[PDB]
Amino acid sequence: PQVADLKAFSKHIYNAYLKNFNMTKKKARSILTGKAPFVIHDIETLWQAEKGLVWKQLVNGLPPYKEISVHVFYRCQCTTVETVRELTEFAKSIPSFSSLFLNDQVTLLKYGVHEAIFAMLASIVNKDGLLVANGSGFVTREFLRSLRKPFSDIIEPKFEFAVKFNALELDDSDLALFIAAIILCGDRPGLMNVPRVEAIQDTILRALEFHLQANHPDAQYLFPKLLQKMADLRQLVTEHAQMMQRIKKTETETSLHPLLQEIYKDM
Ligand SMILES: O=C(O)CCCCCOc1ccccc1CN(C(=O)c1ccc(-c2ccccc2)cc1)C1CC1
Ligand SMILES: CCCCCCCO[C@@H]1O[C@H](CO)[C@@H](O)[C@H](O)[C@H]1O
Ligand SMILES: CCCCCCCO[C@@H]1O[C@H](CO)[C@@H](O)[C@H](O)[C@H]1O
Repeated sequence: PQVADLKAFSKHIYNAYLKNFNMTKKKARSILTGKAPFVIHDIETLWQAEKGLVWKQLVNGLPPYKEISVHVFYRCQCTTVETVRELTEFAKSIPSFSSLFLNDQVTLLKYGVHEAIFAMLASIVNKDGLLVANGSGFVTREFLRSLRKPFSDIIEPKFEFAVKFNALELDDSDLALFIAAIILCGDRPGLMNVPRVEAIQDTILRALEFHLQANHPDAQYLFPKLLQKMADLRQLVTEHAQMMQRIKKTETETSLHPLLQEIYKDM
């Protein structure tokens, strides 16, 4: 009965995921393996791509131009905000989330979206770079390394996490549950109805446990491995937030999007 009810639960969350995210891991890995994106690996190809690739965010809508490293940061920032939007619609497509009072919904999103973003980011990452512009471009890890501090520093740790997370070989059906577990997290500060969020979280984690038994029958220790990845993401986001505070302090000409400011306001 428990195993049965949780199967239906997991399907409803997978459907919310397919409905709301712009790219699946299945799509992204098929592009990344060739089963072609324009490669951005230096200033000239960055320029050609801004001339020749279709970006969700028209380049004129980015903040005013400053320099190459900041331009790259602005595109990272636009994508981050776009993914907050998708995560919000994903969360709202989950009935037990939509039943929480709107203020707790905000609290969960505030402290959860970056963790979820960096987990999902892995889907479009390999050891050599990552997909951009809805898969029509590929930016190399080496080029991102070449940007000036503090912008190269805030990027490289995400690759390190991603290459390790991708070795677990989750598919989209696993990720939908994993992400749901990250957002529906009863530990976040200032939650109003904690026992309710704890109850939902535990349901998701039991559903995820059974899902991996069925979907990855020969993978050992995969559930506890993923719990530890949830702990790892928390530390990745702590470090991210600290790097953002230094960018705010030392790079005063760099615009920071007000929604992300609201997230960092008191972490
Ligand atoms: O959190 C904030 O306050 C926003 C600030 C985040 C800053 C750190 O963003 C990073 C870091 C590591 C890996 C990926 C991202 C950003 N990102 C992206 O999808 C992304 C988008 C565009 C590019 C790009 C690079 C060169 C040329 C053209 C485009 C690269 C990456 C994932 C959403 C998270
Ligand atoms: C059900 C809709 C009506 C909700 C009204 C309650 C709003 O409370 C506010 O929730 C915010 C988190 O979202 C906190 O940042 C604020 O400190 C808090 O004051
Ligand atoms: C769009 C979903 C993600 C939203 C993330 C941003 C949340 O910001 C918070 O909004 C609250 C009022 O709602 C304020 O009380 C807090 O001061 C502020 O930190």
